[PDB]
Amino acid sequence: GSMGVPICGACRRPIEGRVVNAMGKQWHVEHFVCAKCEKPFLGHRHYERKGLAYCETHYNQLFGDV
Ligand SMILES: [Zn+2]
Ligand SMILES: [Zn+2]
Repeated sequence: GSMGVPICGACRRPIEGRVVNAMGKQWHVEHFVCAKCEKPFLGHRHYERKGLAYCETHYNQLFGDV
């Protein structure tokens, strides 16, 4: 009877549908958002920076590998 459920690092709640593995954790596909505007990537692409998510523009606005 070992555990068997991811937990959204956003609300620390047991996820149960589609999980997002980021920050070396798990996030509700609905709570995984940019770390600057909070825009969830339900079905979009996200960007990571310093260990934090960022939209395509905020990530870049924040850095953009440049
Ligand atoms: Zn969550
Ligand atoms: Zn953003």
